[PDB]
Amino acid sequence: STGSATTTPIDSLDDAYITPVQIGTPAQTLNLDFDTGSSDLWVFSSETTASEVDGQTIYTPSKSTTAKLLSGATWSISYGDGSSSSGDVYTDTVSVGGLTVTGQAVESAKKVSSSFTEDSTIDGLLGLAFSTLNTVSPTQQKTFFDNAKASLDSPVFTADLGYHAPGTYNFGFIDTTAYTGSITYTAVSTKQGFWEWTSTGYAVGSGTFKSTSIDGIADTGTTLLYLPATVVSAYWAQVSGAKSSSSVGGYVFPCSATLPSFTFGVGSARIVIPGDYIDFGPISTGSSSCFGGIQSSAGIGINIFGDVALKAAFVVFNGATTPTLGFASK
Ligand SMILES: NCc1cccc(N)c1
Repeated sequence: STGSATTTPIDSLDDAYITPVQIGTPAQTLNLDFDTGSSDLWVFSSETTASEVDGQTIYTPSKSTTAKLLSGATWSISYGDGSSSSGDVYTDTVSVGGLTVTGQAVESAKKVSSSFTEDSTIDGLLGLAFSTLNTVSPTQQKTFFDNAKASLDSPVFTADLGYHAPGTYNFGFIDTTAYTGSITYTAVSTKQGFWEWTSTGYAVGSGTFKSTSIDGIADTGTTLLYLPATVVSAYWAQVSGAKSSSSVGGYVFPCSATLPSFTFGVGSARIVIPGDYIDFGPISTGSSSCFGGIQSSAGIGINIFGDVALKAAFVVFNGATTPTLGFASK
């Protein structure tokens, strides 16, 4: 089998992407944030504290003839931005772009933190990291990809995120019309539960490529590109007036600037992020200070190839017995 679904930016900055997902019988369609940096499929629901729902579409398990309470199971998750959610668990039928999994763990939120409430466009998350990170207790649950894998034509999914435009998540096949050139594959460590790999270096604008190993994760659920302070300083030094602001929480730059591109290495290959992808707009409405899309990972403990980087590529998440990542230009 295969599946194919369009993923759409939630706003004009590409702050996140939502993909429609059918849950239950009859189908209830929720718009979920596919997140290769976490491993829980959780949704706003009829069980979510009413004051914490503000415009999201909810899953109502009592209206699904295929929903079954997973007795005793609870979940609780915290993300790198300080947000969190928790609740109980149902199993139900879940379909993405025509690909159906029966018996998928659907984690129903009883509580969500303020950032989730305040974002009416995201009805939940669909985790696509390794199932070892799934938070369900006392019986850990499998991701949608792990459950679908055996049925797929090939044990892969691909992320093709758009810049200020819709893109595609495919399951079970590689669309050879969706990228240019060849796909370069690189090794993955699953030791921390992430799609963790080592970039071979970087360049800023038209500058020379610096060969240096940068271990990080491919994370569709993180907006920006978080890299070591040395690398990030070298980038922003090429932008007149750019500076790191403690009060704002990262590098800012004059909105009148034209940003240089940023290149990262995948083996001997190179992915070029155009400068415009690095512009996240005014720090507050009407400001002439703009927020940068490349930020330091120093306070995080890990480097993160988030959407800023991934949207410049066609990305293969290869879930073969030994997982690997593939990157192509597009
Ligand atoms: N990085 C996971 C994620 C995705 C969407 C929203 C939040 N708060 C967190």
